Amino acid sequence: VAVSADPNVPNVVVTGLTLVCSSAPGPLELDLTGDLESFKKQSFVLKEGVEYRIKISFRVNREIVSGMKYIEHTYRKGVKIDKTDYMVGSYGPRAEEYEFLTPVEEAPKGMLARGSYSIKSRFTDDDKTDHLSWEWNLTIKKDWK
Repeated sequence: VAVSADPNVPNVVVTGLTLVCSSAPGPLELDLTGDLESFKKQSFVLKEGVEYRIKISFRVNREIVSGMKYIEHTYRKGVKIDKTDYMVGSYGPRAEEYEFLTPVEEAPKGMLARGSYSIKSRFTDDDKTDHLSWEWNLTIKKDWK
Protein backbone atom coordinates (compact mmCIF):
# COMPACT_ATOMS: atom_id res chain seq x y z
CA VAL A 1 0.00 0.00 0.00
CA ALA A 2 2.98 2.39 0.43
CA VAL A 3 4.64 2.09 -2.97
CA SER A 4 8.43 1.73 -3.12
CA ALA A 5 8.51 2.87 -6.74
CA ASP A 6 6.35 5.20 -8.85
CA PRO A 7 4.69 3.63 -11.94
CA ASN A 8 5.59 6.74 -13.98
CA VAL A 9 2.67 6.24 -16.39
CA PRO A 10 1.18 9.66 -17.26
CA ASN A 11 -2.58 9.96 -16.80
CA VAL A 12 -2.87 10.91 -20.50
CA VAL A 13 -0.69 9.20 -23.10
CA VAL A 14 -1.13 10.61 -26.64
CA THR A 15 -0.30 7.56 -28.76
CA GLY A 16 -0.88 8.68 -32.33
CA LEU A 17 -2.01 11.00 -35.12
CA THR A 18 -3.69 9.60 -38.20
CA LEU A 19 -5.05 11.34 -41.31
CA VAL A 20 -8.22 9.44 -42.20
CA CYS A 21 -8.23 9.70 -45.99
CA SER A 22 -10.09 7.22 -48.24
CA SER A 23 -8.23 8.35 -51.39
CA ALA A 24 -4.68 7.94 -50.00
CA PRO A 25 -2.78 4.94 -51.50
CA GLY A 26 -0.91 4.23 -48.28
CA PRO A 27 -0.65 4.78 -44.50
CA LEU A 28 -0.67 8.22 -42.87
CA GLU A 29 0.05 7.56 -39.18
CA LEU A 30 2.47 9.11 -36.65
CA ASP A 31 3.46 6.81 -33.77
CA LEU A 32 3.66 9.43 -31.00
CA THR A 33 5.09 7.06 -28.36
CA GLY A 34 8.22 6.91 -30.50
CA ASP A 35 10.79 9.40 -31.70
CA LEU A 36 9.17 12.79 -32.48
CA GLU A 37 12.16 14.61 -34.12
CA SER A 38 12.40 12.19 -37.01
CA PHE A 39 9.00 13.44 -38.16
CA LYS A 40 10.62 16.74 -39.16
CA LYS A 41 12.80 14.89 -41.68
CA GLN A 42 9.79 13.06 -43.26
CA SER A 43 6.33 14.17 -44.50
CA PHE A 44 2.73 13.16 -45.28
CA VAL A 45 1.74 13.70 -48.92
CA LEU A 46 -1.83 14.74 -49.61
CA LYS A 47 -3.33 15.40 -53.04
CA GLU A 48 -4.88 18.85 -53.34
CA GLY A 49 -8.54 19.21 -52.45
CA VAL A 50 -8.97 15.77 -50.82
CA GLU A 51 -11.08 15.47 -47.70
CA TYR A 52 -9.62 14.05 -44.50
CA ARG A 53 -10.06 14.03 -40.74
CA ILE A 54 -7.28 14.11 -38.11
CA LYS A 55 -7.55 11.24 -35.63
CA ILE A 56 -5.78 11.75 -32.30
CA SER A 57 -5.29 8.44 -30.51
CA PHE A 58 -4.82 8.82 -26.74
CA ARG A 59 -5.24 6.91 -23.45
CA VAL A 60 -6.84 8.41 -20.32
CA ASN A 61 -5.59 5.93 -17.70
CA ARG A 62 -6.49 6.98 -14.15
CA GLU A 63 -8.28 10.36 -13.76
CA ILE A 64 -11.08 12.28 -15.58
CA VAL A 65 -9.60 15.03 -17.86
CA SER A 66 -11.83 18.03 -18.60
CA GLY A 67 -11.98 20.33 -21.54
CA MET A 68 -9.46 18.54 -23.67
CA LYS A 69 -8.33 20.58 -26.70
CA TYR A 70 -6.29 19.68 -29.83
CA ILE A 71 -4.48 22.65 -31.33
CA GLU A 72 -2.65 22.90 -34.67
CA HIS A 73 -0.66 25.95 -35.88
CA THR A 74 0.41 25.40 -39.49
CA TYR A 75 3.48 26.95 -41.11
CA ARG A 76 4.55 27.53 -44.75
CA LYS A 77 8.14 28.48 -45.62
CA GLY A 78 8.99 29.25 -42.03
CA VAL A 79 6.04 31.47 -41.19
CA LYS A 80 2.80 30.63 -39.43
CA ILE A 81 -0.16 30.87 -41.79
CA ASP A 82 -2.89 29.10 -39.70
CA LYS A 83 -4.12 28.39 -36.12
CA THR A 84 -6.89 25.85 -35.43
CA ASP A 85 -8.31 24.69 -32.07
CA TYR A 86 -10.46 21.55 -31.86
CA MET A 87 -12.70 20.74 -28.88
CA VAL A 88 -12.06 17.15 -27.77
CA GLY A 89 -14.08 17.25 -24.54
CA SER A 90 -14.13 15.61 -21.09
CA TYR A 91 -12.78 12.10 -20.94
CA GLY A 92 -12.84 9.65 -18.05
CA PRO A 93 -10.31 6.80 -17.54
CA ARG A 94 -10.54 3.60 -19.58
CA ALA A 95 -8.47 0.58 -20.47
CA GLU A 96 -9.45 1.10 -24.16
CA GLU A 97 -7.76 3.84 -26.14
CA TYR A 98 -9.67 6.88 -27.32
CA GLU A 99 -9.79 8.11 -30.88
CA PHE A 100 -10.84 11.76 -31.36
CA LEU A 101 -11.85 12.64 -34.92
CA THR A 102 -11.85 16.30 -36.04
CA PRO A 103 -14.56 17.54 -38.39
CA VAL A 104 -13.99 16.77 -42.08
CA GLU A 105 -11.24 19.01 -43.43
CA GLU A 106 -9.96 19.45 -46.98
CA ALA A 107 -6.36 19.59 -48.18
CA PRO A 108 -5.75 22.99 -49.81
CA LYS A 109 -5.95 23.49 -53.62
CA GLY A 110 -4.22 25.83 -56.03
CA MET A 111 -0.76 27.16 -56.97
CA LEU A 112 -0.47 29.27 -53.85
CA ALA A 113 -1.69 26.32 -51.74
CA ARG A 114 0.60 23.54 -52.95
CA GLY A 115 3.94 23.16 -51.25
CA SER A 116 5.43 22.09 -47.93
CA TYR A 117 3.75 22.78 -44.60
CA SER A 118 4.81 22.16 -40.98
CA ILE A 119 2.27 21.67 -38.22
CA LYS A 120 3.08 22.24 -34.56
CA SER A 121 0.44 20.19 -32.75
CA ARG A 122 -0.40 20.46 -28.99
CA PHE A 123 -2.87 18.11 -27.21
CA THR A 124 -3.91 20.04 -24.09
CA ASP A 125 -6.76 20.71 -21.57
CA ASP A 126 -8.47 23.10 -19.09
CA ASP A 127 -5.40 23.37 -16.84
CA LYS A 128 -3.34 23.93 -20.01
CA THR A 129 -1.28 20.74 -19.48
CA ASP A 130 1.10 19.67 -22.25
CA HIS A 131 -0.01 16.04 -22.71
CA LEU A 132 2.13 16.09 -25.91
CA SER A 133 3.64 18.49 -28.35
CA TRP A 134 5.07 17.48 -31.74
CA GLU A 135 5.93 18.76 -35.23
CA TRP A 136 4.92 17.01 -38.45
CA ASN A 137 4.99 18.01 -42.10
CA LEU A 138 2.25 17.98 -44.80
CA THR A 139 3.25 18.35 -48.47
CA ILE A 140 0.34 19.26 -50.76
CA LYS A 141 0.76 18.09 -54.36
CA LYS A 142 -1.13 17.87 -57.70
CA ASP A 143 -1.22 14.09 -57.44
CA TRP A 144 -0.41 11.36 -54.90
CA LYS A 145 2.32 9.98 -57.24
